[PDB]
Amino acid sequence: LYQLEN
Amino acid sequence: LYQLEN
Amino acid sequence: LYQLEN
Amino acid sequence: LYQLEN
Amino acid sequence: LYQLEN
Amino acid sequence: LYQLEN
Amino acid sequence: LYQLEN
Amino acid sequence: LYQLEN
Repeated sequence: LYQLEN
Repeated sequence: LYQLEN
Repeated sequence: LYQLEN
Repeated sequence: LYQLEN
Repeated sequence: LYQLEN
Repeated sequence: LYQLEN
Repeated sequence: LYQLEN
Repeated sequence: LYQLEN
């Protein structure tokens, strides 16, 4: 799992 | 921006 | 920014 | 687990 | 100006 | 991710 | 100016 | 992470 929020 | 991987 | 890995 | 909040 | 890359 | 606002 | 990288 | 605000 990899998750990025910008 | 929103990015998701699994 | 929010970033998560497992 | 690795987690970064900015 | 607005510029975005991912 | 790279982001520039001017 | 606003600049972000991750 | 690198962030610059001017």
